[PDB]
Amino acid sequence: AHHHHHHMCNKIWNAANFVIENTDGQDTGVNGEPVELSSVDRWIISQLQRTEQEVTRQLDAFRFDLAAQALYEFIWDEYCAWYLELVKPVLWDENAPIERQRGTRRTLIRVLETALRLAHPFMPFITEEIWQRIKGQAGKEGPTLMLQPWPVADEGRIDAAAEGDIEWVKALMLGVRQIRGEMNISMAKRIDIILKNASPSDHRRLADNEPLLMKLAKLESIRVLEAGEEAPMSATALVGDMEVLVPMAGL
Repeated sequence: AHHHHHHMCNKIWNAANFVIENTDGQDTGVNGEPVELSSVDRWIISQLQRTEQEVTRQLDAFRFDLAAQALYEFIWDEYCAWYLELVKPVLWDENAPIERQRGTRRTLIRVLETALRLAHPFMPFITEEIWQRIKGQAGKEGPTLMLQPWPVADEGRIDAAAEGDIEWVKALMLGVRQIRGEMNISMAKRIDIILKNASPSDHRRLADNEPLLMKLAKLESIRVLEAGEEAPMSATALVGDMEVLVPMAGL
């Protein structure tokens, strides 16, 4: 979607408030020591690199319009729409391992800091405002955002495997949402899922992301169909060639 500058003010302010509320008084890994990143963290970091490249390419071609829209698609459509939801199973679980907490919070704050730096040429005052409040926790120093270094993409942090995993998680989550809307099921009700025609990558992606899926898609259970199992009558969606079944039995 095209994103207006003024709408992005609101989006950035609210994102920053969420990040601050979820990092104040907590360890953001500002010490520079090891954290534990999941493929969700690696995905958003990889997307950030690609965005740095495209914004810079467009600025180099004097296309402020295209540079802003590439940035805004990252901030609005990836970071806000998805990453800020996908971190919730860690941020809101008191028993999340401390290294995962550190990795999640570091990632949240470093990506925000970089997004602010990239947006400064378009929206200097709001970005400066927020930056001054988060720079300490992001591990950045300097008096003003305008004279900070321009970000340079690190090809070593591009991670196509993580990206493919999170695109699968998105498609599964959207497929379940779409079934809820169609069957007028509350977004709150826990439901059972069956997966039909699941490849080995599907299985690996499920094993890796099961706890997140259960929490965020509000699932009672999720399992692959047993070899030679008949599948009960259900609403369906597709994630590639895999089909996602919600048995009607329940609702």
